[PDB]
Amino acid sequence: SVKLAGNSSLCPVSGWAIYSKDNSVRIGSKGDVFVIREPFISCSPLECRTFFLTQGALLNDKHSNGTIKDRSPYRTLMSCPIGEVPSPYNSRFESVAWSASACHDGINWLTIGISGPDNGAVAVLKYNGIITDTIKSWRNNILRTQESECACVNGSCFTVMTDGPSNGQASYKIFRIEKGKIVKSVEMNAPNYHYEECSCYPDSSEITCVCRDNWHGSNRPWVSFNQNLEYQIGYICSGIFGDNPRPNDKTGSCGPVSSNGANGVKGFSFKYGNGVWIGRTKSISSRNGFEMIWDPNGWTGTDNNFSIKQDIVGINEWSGYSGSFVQHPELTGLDCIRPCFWVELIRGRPKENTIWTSGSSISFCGVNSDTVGWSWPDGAELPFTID
Amino acid sequence: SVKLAGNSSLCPVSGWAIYSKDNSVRIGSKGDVFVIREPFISCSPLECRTFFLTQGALLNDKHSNGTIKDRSPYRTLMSCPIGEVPSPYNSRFESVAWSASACHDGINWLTIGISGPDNGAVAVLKYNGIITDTIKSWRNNILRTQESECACVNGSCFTVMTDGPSNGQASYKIFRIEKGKIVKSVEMNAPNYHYEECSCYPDSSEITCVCRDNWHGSNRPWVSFNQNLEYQIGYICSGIFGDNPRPNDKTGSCGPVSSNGANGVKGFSFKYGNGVWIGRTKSISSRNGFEMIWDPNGWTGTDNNFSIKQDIVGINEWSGYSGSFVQHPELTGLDCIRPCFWVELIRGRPKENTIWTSGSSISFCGVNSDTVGWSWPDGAELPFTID
Amino acid sequence: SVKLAGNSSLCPVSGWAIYSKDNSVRIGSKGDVFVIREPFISCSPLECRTFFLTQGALLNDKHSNGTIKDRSPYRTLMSCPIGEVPSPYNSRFESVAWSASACHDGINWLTIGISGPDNGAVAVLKYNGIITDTIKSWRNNILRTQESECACVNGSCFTVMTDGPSNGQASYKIFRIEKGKIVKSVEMNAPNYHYEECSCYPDSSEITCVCRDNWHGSNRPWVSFNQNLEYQIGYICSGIFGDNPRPNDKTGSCGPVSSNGANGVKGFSFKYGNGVWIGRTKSISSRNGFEMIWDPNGWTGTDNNFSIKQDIVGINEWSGYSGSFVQHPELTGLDCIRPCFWVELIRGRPKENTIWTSGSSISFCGVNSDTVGWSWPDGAELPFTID
Amino acid sequence: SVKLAGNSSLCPVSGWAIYSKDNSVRIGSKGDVFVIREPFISCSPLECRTFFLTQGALLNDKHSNGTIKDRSPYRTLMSCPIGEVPSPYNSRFESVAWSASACHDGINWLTIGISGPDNGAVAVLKYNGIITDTIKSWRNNILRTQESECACVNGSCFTVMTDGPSNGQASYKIFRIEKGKIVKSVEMNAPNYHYEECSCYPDSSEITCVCRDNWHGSNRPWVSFNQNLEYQIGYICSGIFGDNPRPNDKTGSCGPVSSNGANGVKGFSFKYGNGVWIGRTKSISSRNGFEMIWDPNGWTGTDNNFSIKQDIVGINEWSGYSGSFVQHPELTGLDCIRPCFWVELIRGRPKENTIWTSGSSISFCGVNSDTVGWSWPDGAELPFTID
Ligand SMILES: *[C@@H]1O[C@H](CO)[C@@H](O[C@@H]2O[C@H](CO)[C@@H](O[C@@H]3O[C@H](CO)[C@@H](O)[C@H](O[C@H]4O[C@H](CO)[C@@H](O)[C@H](O)[C@@H]4O)[C@@H]3O)[C@H](O)[C@H]2NC(C)=O)[C@H](O)[C@H]1NC(C)=O
Ligand SMILES: *[C@@H]1O[C@H](CO)[C@@H](O[C@@H]2O[C@H](CO)[C@@H](O[C@@H]3O[C@H](CO)[C@@H](O)[C@H](O[C@H]4O[C@H](CO)[C@@H](O)[C@H](O)[C@@H]4O)[C@@H]3O)[C@H](O)[C@H]2NC(C)=O)[C@H](O)[C@H]1NC(C)=O
Ligand SMILES: *[C@@H]1O[C@H](CO)[C@@H](O[C@@H]2O[C@H](CO)[C@@H](O[C@@H]3O[C@H](CO)[C@@H](O)[C@H](O)[C@@H]3O)[C@H](O)[C@H]2NC(C)=O)[C@H](O)[C@H]1NC(C)=O
Ligand SMILES: *[C@@H]1O[C@H](CO)[C@@H](O[C@@H]2O[C@H](CO)[C@@H](O[C@@H]3O[C@H](CO)[C@@H](O)[C@H](O)[C@@H]3O)[C@H](O)[C@H]2NC(C)=O)[C@H](O)[C@H]1NC(C)=O
Ligand SMILES: *[C@@H]1O[C@H](CO)[C@@H](O[C@@H]2O[C@H](CO)[C@@H](O)[C@H](O)[C@H]2NC(C)=O)[C@H](O)[C@H]1NC(C)=O
Ligand SMILES: *[C@@H]1O[C@H](CO)[C@@H](O[C@@H]2O[C@H](CO)[C@@H](O)[C@H](O)[C@H]2NC(C)=O)[C@H](O)[C@H]1NC(C)=O
Ligand SMILES: *[C@@H]1O[C@H](CO)[C@@H](O[C@@H]2O[C@H](CO)[C@@H](O)[C@H](O)[C@H]2NC(C)=O)[C@H](O)[C@H]1NC(C)=O
Ligand SMILES: *[C@@H]1O[C@H](CO)[C@@H](O[C@@H]2O[C@H](CO)[C@@H](O)[C@H](O)[C@H]2NC(C)=O)[C@H](O)[C@H]1NC(C)=O
Ligand SMILES: CCC(CC)O[C@@H]1C=C(P(=O)(O)OC)C[C@H](N)[C@H]1NC(C)=O
Ligand SMILES: CCC(CC)O[C@@H]1C=C(P(=O)(O)OC)C[C@H](N)[C@H]1NC(C)=O
Ligand SMILES: CCC(CC)O[C@@H]1C=C(P(=O)(O)OC)C[C@H](N)[C@H]1NC(C)=O
Ligand SMILES: CCC(CC)O[C@@H]1C=C(P(=O)(O)OC)C[C@H](N)[C@H]1NC(C)=O
Ligand SMILES: *[C@@H]1O[C@H](CO)[C@@H](O)[C@H](O)[C@H]1NC(C)=O
Ligand SMILES: *[C@@H]1O[C@H](CO)[C@@H](O)[C@H](O)[C@H]1NC(C)=O
Ligand SMILES: *[C@@H]1O[C@H](CO)[C@@H](O)[C@H](O)[C@H]1NC(C)=O
Ligand SMILES: *[C@@H]1O[C@H](CO)[C@@H](O)[C@H](O)[C@H]1NC(C)=O
Ligand SMILES: [Ca+2]
Ligand SMILES: [Ca+2]
Ligand SMILES: [Ca+2]
Ligand SMILES: [Ca+2]
Ligand SMILES: [Ca+2]
Ligand SMILES: [Ca+2]
Ligand SMILES: [Ca+2]
Ligand SMILES: [Ca+2]
Repeated sequence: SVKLAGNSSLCPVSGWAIYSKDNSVRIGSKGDVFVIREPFISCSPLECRTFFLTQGALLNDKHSNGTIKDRSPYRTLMSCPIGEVPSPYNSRFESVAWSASACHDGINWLTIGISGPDNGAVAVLKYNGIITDTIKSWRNNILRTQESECACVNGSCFTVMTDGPSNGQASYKIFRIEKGKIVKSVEMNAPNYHYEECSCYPDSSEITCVCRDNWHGSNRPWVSFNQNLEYQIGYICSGIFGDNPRPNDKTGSCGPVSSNGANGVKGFSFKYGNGVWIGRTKSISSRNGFEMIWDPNGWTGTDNNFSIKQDIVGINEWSGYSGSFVQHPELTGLDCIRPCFWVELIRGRPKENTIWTSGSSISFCGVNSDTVGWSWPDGAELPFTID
Repeated sequence: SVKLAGNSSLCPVSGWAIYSKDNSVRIGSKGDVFVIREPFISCSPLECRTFFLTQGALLNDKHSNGTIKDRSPYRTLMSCPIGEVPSPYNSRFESVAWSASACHDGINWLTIGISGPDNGAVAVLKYNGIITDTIKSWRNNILRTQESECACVNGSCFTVMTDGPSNGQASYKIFRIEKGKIVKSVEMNAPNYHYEECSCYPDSSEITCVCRDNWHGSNRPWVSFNQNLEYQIGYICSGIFGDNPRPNDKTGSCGPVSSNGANGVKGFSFKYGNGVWIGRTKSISSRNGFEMIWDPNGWTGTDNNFSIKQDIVGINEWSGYSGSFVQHPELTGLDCIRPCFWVELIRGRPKENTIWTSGSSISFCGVNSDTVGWSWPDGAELPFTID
Repeated sequence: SVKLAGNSSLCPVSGWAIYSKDNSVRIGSKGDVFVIREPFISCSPLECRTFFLTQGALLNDKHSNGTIKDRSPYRTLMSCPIGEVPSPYNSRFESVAWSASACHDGINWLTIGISGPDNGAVAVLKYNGIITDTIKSWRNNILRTQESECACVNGSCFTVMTDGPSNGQASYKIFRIEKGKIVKSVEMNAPNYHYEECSCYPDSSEITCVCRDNWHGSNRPWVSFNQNLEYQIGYICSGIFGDNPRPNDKTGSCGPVSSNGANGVKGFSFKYGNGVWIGRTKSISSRNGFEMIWDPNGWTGTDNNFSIKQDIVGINEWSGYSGSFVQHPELTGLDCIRPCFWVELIRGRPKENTIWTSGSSISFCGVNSDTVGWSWPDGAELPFTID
Repeated sequence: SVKLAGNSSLCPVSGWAIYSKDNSVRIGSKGDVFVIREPFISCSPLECRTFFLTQGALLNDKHSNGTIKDRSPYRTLMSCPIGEVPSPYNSRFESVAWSASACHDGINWLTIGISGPDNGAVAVLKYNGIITDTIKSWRNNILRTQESECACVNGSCFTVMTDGPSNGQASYKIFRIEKGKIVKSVEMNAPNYHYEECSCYPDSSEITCVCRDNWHGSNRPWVSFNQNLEYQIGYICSGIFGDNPRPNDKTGSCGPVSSNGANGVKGFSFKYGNGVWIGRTKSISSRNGFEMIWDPNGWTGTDNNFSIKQDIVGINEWSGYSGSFVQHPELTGLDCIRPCFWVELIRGRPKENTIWTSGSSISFCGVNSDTVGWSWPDGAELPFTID
């Protein structure tokens, strides 16, 4: 058992090979599958797991009623092996949580689960399943975190939390954590920026996070930092806008793009020099479809030209959240940190006539060998018996 | 593999961070979840488990009928990982039992399961799943035990059993067990005291148990003892009365408080010098709500002043049994024994219009970092289909 | 990993402590539990398992129809941890079989599964899940075996198979097996004897089997032998008759007792010198109830006096097959081979108005500490929804 | 952990002993069992697993509708232990796939899963669950592979893929793979031959594959090759025609037998010098029955004489695909590579009046001890509730 180094660069990639699909909603029409949202993937040196926030209910049961609701005392962070359906019969219990993160440092799992009231929520940190720290709301307004993996470098792991308005200026903090204990934190000095639900990854010993501006940006904000929490901030400049909703692609901005900027969806992007791999919905206005775009000057350049598009989910199918996950050389035997991603395929409310809201998932890993675009949607037939 | 020392002191704590929630009843509306009551938590050096007394039936099935009944030949002691629902598909079989205790000495699990007739019940002791001892009823009147974890120090584990009336003077014995063999027992000389369902924990090489007086006390009795079974006895003095039912808080007594003293609920408290952390229901008359109170002179003082109250379950929600569990330094890496606790959330009979009685659980661990009060109730919608 | 020695004596025992109960039929009213019969228990140096013959169907499903039928191409030998319900989600696949045995030699599991047609059935032997040998029917008339554990001594394991009439003289062979290969066999020269479904155990390096005479005996036949297959044969002499059906107890015989001698039930007994522990039904005529009787001269003496009776299942409850299993000193750390037993609690046809037949189980281990009689019956409420 | 040698010869065998039966369809009438087709078996040095292509749905649920369809984005390659039903609660996720192969080199599992559109499908190769390579369609017409195990020799594993028409000349390639990376491939020069769904096994350091001609052959084509991919090609000469459909047995051909040659079923055969063990359906026109035939000159001789026939599934019962699998000396301790085989028992469409298509399985291993013919069919009663 050895700590992940995290000092190699992100592997450069030409396209995305399909890695998993769980078919959760299809299966849960009969089987005992949790109602879940906010799923994400994270890997140890030996395996990759799907983490998710349950609603303490199963699909096609009456207790799935009203699961559009985000925060309750019933929600729990749990995990299962990647590509398996999240069931009570195969899921590890992690934490009581309505917002979460998790990541493996090479030795043990760090889990962060936030529960409690909106006006004083508390993040519970566990290392190897034992409580190691807590941190309470500092603005008394829905303390919340990534909904995807934290990122680890040489025994220290890193995340971002937000507290404050989801429709205005809020407060954003970066944390360094070692063996589940917070050792350092800093508040980002980011007036006029908005950060939610960061997708953070390690690359050459430093952390890069691509987040969601829910206030006034249809491009994605980013924050990057070293192990000392010395940070930089910006927005992705590309006119290939990354949030949902958004406008049609046009000349972008290196600050927040106000057009269609309110509200958003969790997402991710991978930075390679001045270029970027952008994952986004296909629809500008709704959580439909998914695609990967390689824009070789899109981190810093404002044009709407790009070089590669790969289809992931068709424009007439439901998509949802997405996030980064990485596979370190300790797991793969490669000489670089492999980028992967997942997509949550959200079914039910508000778009469909059900009593419930739940998701399934798909995931892909970056390669330099041949790939293909297609559509790998959820596939369940709604409504269900319970509806 | 090394025996737990049990020689450090209980960690002082300022509040309780949420540790687990299983949502058993909500899930069992559809999933295959045991009807259970008398759950408890206990940990090895490697993991924490939920133990429970099944009724040999599943939720929402006809065999759940009449499960208000306490003792039958179908009841079994089983266990699963903490925070997972108790199912036939994830639960380990421990013993045939309608009353139980269990605890890990650092090397193997000790389980104690009592079955047989009311007039001659027998406790079957297992160490690593192999029968190692038995002990038969000595008063021929429902031999019974903790319904929570036993306590271990340097290779010896300790428990309390009762035999006799539940509504008058009974007989109470303390046992020392090594590798699942009873090596010593003493009968407590406690005229006018009543002991049921003890919550026992180790602290500085000695055992403290806080129990239920079902005869004539609305405060909780205690017994504490060393490894040689040299004991002391008393009642918690605080006017913050700990049992349910009880009177409104007023001046307490260091002997049994007769007002509303008959009947009771299993509970716990943690002694720190002259102070006590009291877990109790919020209602004085019914098993509703739950709260933690820090009363810095409440072990020996009779006033009803306290310093800290932390809400756990709201006053309008069902609660039930509660108990201590500990995490030893061998599990945590700390230099003290960490106090935790669980609460059983009882659903169904007698208070609700069902054919069945079952519970879910929540648990918390003591910390000195920030925490918050809230309500984490059961959340199932009764009655069920079967009712 | 070391071979079981099997050279110590059977531990002497004063009574029987309850060890497991699975509640299979009760649970299977809702859960996904196999229709099974012919269950048995067997242990390795690390764990004990329940083996059983499925009918390739679940309880409360239409495919449970007609499971009174003994032999089909759907029946499989499977196993699960002792006291858990036999489900597709927790059961290991062992062999395709409508008659079986299994036992652990200290290194790996031997399983013997007989399938094929009545006129040419083939026993498939597996060691560690790999086919190691076969043996085909030699009388072309339902080759069949123990339905309980084989017995192992110093790397060799032993069983008995029968081929021929179940209502007349048949042929009975003893086998020595090493690493799943038959190394020696002998045909028992037993004119006028009938052997079915032997319960065999090791004791002081030699094997003792107590079996079922289905032709003309209401006492039980026995065969004993050393590792070279040098055997002796007899019947239990006690007037405490061991088979079901049987007459009322009276003066017995050291040969087959013809009164009520046709038909029978699988059972067991443990020999201690001239004495015997007899497990039997409570009813003389039907598979109802169960009890343990210690008769200190019953192996060789024909009187109907006995010293100890312990109740196991009440006379108004359904019982069924029973069998021996042992726990070797390699598992327990004792200096003797511990006797245990199981009882199959058969529900459904022919006695009850269902489409199906299935069982649950209970088990006990012998001790010298205090025990108690009670009734631990199946407890399911028949008929079921499917009926 | 050591690479399989693969250098011993195939064990000569006189008959087939039954190894497994899962009863998947019978069980899935109630239990949570995947709709599957294209199952196969493959073994490591420690265990044997059943691999299968799920339809992302469970039996007796509405999402099983339309599962006659071969390729969709919901199909996944998963695996479970041999003889267990494929459930979400016991199955390991392997790959997103509508055509597959897998095999263990002695160190880790290689899985090959093909997904994407018909005009540009991509095979994703994983080694120990990590993507290690991809290969894209080279004829843009349903890139596809074995549906049974690949074959490994001294750290290299070997498979065959096809791209092009299923009813005319297509393109066939052989691949050598090391640690999940393609290191060599060659296109077979096989004008007028047709290769689909190869069953490939190792024998004396070389690979023999027996496949399906779906274009114009009712005998089976074969390809054999060394580690350098130097190959030979032919058709099985025996007048005991191996495909389904086929004509009645008559004089065969060493090239494709045109009579009833169009269409086909996946199958296998084992070469021993000039002789062959042929597994085939009993019906010439439909997927019914199964039998093993030993034809001692059938690899190169055109007569329809044979020496041994062993029944496996009766002529009036449904069969389906079949394939080889092997057990290497590293698993068995033998001095030769043991041949086994599986049979898929297909239920539902097109032959039966259901909304769905799924299968169960049986498997057998070759021995030289006594065996017997019988019928071990699927046994489910169709239609189901959902139909
Ligand atoms: C859970 O357990 C409860 C309690 O047993 C059970 O409710 C009971 O159901 C039974 C059957 O419906 C009821 O018993 C009947 O009561 C009526 C009077 O209300 C009697 O007339 C009936 O007797 C007649 O019918 C019998 C059968 O034909 C004859 O044997 C008899 O001589 C009479 O002709 C019968 O006793 C009982 O009233 C209820 N009790 C309640 C609701 O309190 C409940 O159904 C169980 N639920 C499940 C899911 O298992
Ligand atoms: C499995 O899949 C099959 C195939 O889809 C499915 O069977 C089909 O069910 C549908 C719904 O019952 C049927 O479609 C209907 O067909 C009738 C004629 O027979 C039409 O009149 C119907 O159209 C009217 O109703 C619609 C809804 O109100 C309107 O949109 C429409 O304009 C019309 O007013 C409708 O098309 C179809 O006939 C069957 N096909 C069969 C049986 O072959 C089956 O139910 C599925 N089963 C499960 C369990 O999923
Ligand atoms: C990865 O993290 C490890 C921590 O496990 C880093 O190693 C540590 O580096 C620090 C800073 O130089 C060392 O601190 C030193 O402490 C000693 C006394 O204990 C003092 O004499 C020195 O002046 C200094 O302050 C620490 O010893 C060292 N520990 C170990 C176990 O190596 C490591 O440098 C990090 N690697 C990278 C590439 O960032
Ligand atoms: C338990 O079984 C073991 C087998 O693993 C027994 O040990 C074996 O005993 C036999 C018989 O005496 C020995 O056979 C000898 O073979 C050698 C040549 O290999 C020959 O020179 C001798 O004349 C004799 O025939 C065998 O060596 C021996 N093997 C081992 C590994 O010990 C053991 O005796 C059994 N124990 C009991 C208590 O029954
Ligand atoms: C990335 O981190 C690794 C692991 O610490 C570094 O490799 C070690 O470097 C030191 C000093 O050169 C050696 O003593 C160790 O033996 C190396 N370990 C291994 C496993 O190779 C490596 O230098 C770093 N890579 C960079 C900066 O590119
Ligand atoms: C608690 O028990 C521990 C463990 O036995 C004691 O530590 C051991 O005691 C002596 C030192 O006094 C040494 O021989 C051992 O090496 C110690 N073991 C370890 C693991 O440190 C310890 O002294 C006791 N604690 C207190 C507070 O008295
Ligand atoms: C039962 O078998 C055991 C295990 O083989 C015997 O114990 C061994 O005996 C030999 C010869 O005396 C010693 O060399 C070994 O060291 C012993 N092993 C152990 C683990 O003690 C034992 O003698 C036999 N018991 C009898 C006959 O009562
Ligand atoms: C099959 O391969 C095995 C394993 O590599 C060969 O055995 C090895 O080869 C030589 C002996 O000729 C030794 O260097 C190794 O120690 C052998 N290993 C083992 C485990 O025995 C073997 O020669 C080959 N078999 C045949 C039939 O050619
Ligand atoms: C803007 C980010 C936060 C602010 C509280 O809100 C999130 C949005 C979503 P969304 O998918 O956009 O809602 C439809 C669902 C998430 N659980 C919710 N986070 C929590 C903690 O409530
Ligand atoms: C007072 C202590 C004992 C005396 C026998 O009784 C207990 C009380 C309850 P309670 O939750 O208070 O009942 C509603 C449930 C328990 N299983 C029951 N223990 C057994 C062994 O029967
Ligand atoms: C006499 C022993 C044999 C002769 C074939 O028969 C057994 C009897 C019973 P029983 O419980 O008595 O039937 C109600 C069920 C068993 N499976 C059956 N063994 C097989 C292989 O068929
Ligand atoms: C001829 C070989 C291929 C050509 C595409 O077709 C296969 C045939 C069948 P079959 O069982 O014969 O259909 C009833 C089921 C298979 N999944 C299907 N392979 C895929 C990849 O589609
Ligand atoms: C869903 O919840 C609402 C609010 O409690 C309730 O009134 C309604 O009946 C529920 N609907 C279903 C279908 O369960
Ligand atoms: C702990 O137990 C051992 C017996 O194994 C004994 O020797 C030792 O003195 C005990 N230690 C303490 C601190 O009581
Ligand atoms: C049971 O099986 C018989 C014989 O096939 C059949 O005719 C009958 O309808 C079945 N009954 C039920 C309740 O499934
Ligand atoms: C097996 O592979 C190794 C490469 O690791 C090679 O050195 C060796 O010569 C090969 N052995 C045979 C028998 O082909
Ligand atoms: Ca936005
Ligand atoms: Ca650009
Ligand atoms: Ca009281
Ligand atoms: Ca006070
Ligand atoms: Ca008889
Ligand atoms: Ca006698
Ligand atoms: Ca053909
Ligand atoms: Ca021939």
